[PDB]
Amino acid sequence: SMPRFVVQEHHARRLHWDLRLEMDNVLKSWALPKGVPEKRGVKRLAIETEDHDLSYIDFEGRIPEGMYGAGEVKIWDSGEYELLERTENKIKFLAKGRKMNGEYVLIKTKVGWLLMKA
Ligand SMILES: [Zn+2]
Repeated sequence: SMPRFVVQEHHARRLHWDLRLEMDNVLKSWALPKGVPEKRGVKRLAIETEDHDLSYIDFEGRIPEGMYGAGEVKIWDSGEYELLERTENKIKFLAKGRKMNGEYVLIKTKVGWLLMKA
């Protein structure tokens, strides 16, 4: 297998959360400066970032200083997910995490991305 996701909490110069989905055989990734929306209605900024390799999904530890992405990475949540809709501008999925669960949607507009919870 079932596709999985991870939300990493990243203590970098700006403390943020990275949402990564196993998708297109890579980790499709977004930085969430204010984290995952925890209830319906909440609209959180999602910043599209570079694909990561699948093996990074279980990573925890310190990215060293002077490297792009420096800081401590921990797993904030993780689980399988079921993809429900996908186009170049919308990704809707059922998350099976311990914190992030139920349906969520990533949307792309001319100003970037947003993450919302059903
Ligand atoms: Zn990060």
